[PDB]
Amino acid sequence: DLSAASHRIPLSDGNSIPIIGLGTYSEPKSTPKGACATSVKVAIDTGYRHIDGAYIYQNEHEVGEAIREKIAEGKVRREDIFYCGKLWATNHVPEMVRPTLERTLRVLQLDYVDLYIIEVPMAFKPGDEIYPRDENGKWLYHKSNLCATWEAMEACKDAGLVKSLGVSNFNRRQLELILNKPGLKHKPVSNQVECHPYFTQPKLLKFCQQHDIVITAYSPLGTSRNPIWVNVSSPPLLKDALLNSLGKRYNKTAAQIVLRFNIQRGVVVIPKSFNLERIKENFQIFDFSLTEEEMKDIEALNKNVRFVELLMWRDHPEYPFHDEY
Ligand SMILES: NC(=O)C1=CN([C@@H]2O[C@H](COP(=O)(O)OP(=O)(O)OC[C@H]3O[C@@H](n4cnc5c(N)ncnc54)[C@H](OP(=O)(O)O)[C@@H]3O)[C@@H](O)[C@H]2O)C=CC1
Repeated sequence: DLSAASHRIPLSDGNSIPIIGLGTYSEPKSTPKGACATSVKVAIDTGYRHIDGAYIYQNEHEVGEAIREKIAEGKVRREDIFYCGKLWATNHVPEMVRPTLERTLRVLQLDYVDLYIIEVPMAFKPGDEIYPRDENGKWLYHKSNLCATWEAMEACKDAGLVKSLGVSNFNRRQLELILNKPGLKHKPVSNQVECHPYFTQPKLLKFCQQHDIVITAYSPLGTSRNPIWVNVSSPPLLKDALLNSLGKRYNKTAAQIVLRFNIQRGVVVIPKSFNLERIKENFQIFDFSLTEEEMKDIEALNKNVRFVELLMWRDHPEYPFHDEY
């Protein structure tokens, strides 16, 4: 039940997802071209069979290059690889959903994506511009209609362009809007949100479990802590005293402890690293386990403080972080 060779958990639609994957976000201005492609190939050699990306990260093509090359080499087959892509805020308009996915398919040079999700529940003004703002720097929004957007997504699955459908950054109310939708064809199988020892998501996780929705934890190591956008007010997760002390009990790092914590609770983790050594390190989480006591010690570290607040959009009608969960 969870080994390096076998670690996929069931999704409610019949498919499965590798409990750990490689995250690929990285600040453009300072990330050398090819770093992503090289990192993805290293991840595959190491044992990863899940990659998390997004067209807006500006390196989706590099993910395709690495996946296609590893298939060409015969290291893996397409069906062995699980790739997750995301529909951005500026693409919520129903008629723009399929064209957006197809563009990503051209970028990857693949026939389908294993998981496609609505990146944020907030709709932004349609266009090529990813971060639309008017002359006065004010954010250009659009009226959201999550049920209409979801229907367009379902049609994408019916056409064979994506295996499983999901969401990201959705709160309880937003999930329920979809779940109780009349004529619902494909239930969301996953909700990707921030999750780690400082923000354990106890109520949302419990809610998702009740509806057989699997949570994928983004920023599982606590983010890169880039001041430009990260809530630096909260202390660096990997420097946590207890996590480090627990690490010495099994000769593992804090990073390895936090990753084991979530996977052991049935939570998918997608740590990002473009460093040869760290990529390998993050994968060594199947040769040990945390005791029931230790899981409770780690859970008690919950501060209910997000490292990713997205405050610039707190004025959007569908901003997901006002509600308790
Ligand atoms: N849908 C959404 O709204 C969002 C989705 N995401 C997704 O979730 C993924 C989660 O990763 P992310 O948010 O970037 O942050 P993470 O918490 O995964 O990692 C942040 C930093 O950790 C470092 N790191 C990795 N391994 C180790 C280690 N063993 N020891 C010390 N430092 C380490 C990396 O540096 P280095 O590369 O030098 O190793 C990196 O800069 C993303 O890459 C993205 O795919 C992220 C935010 C939002």
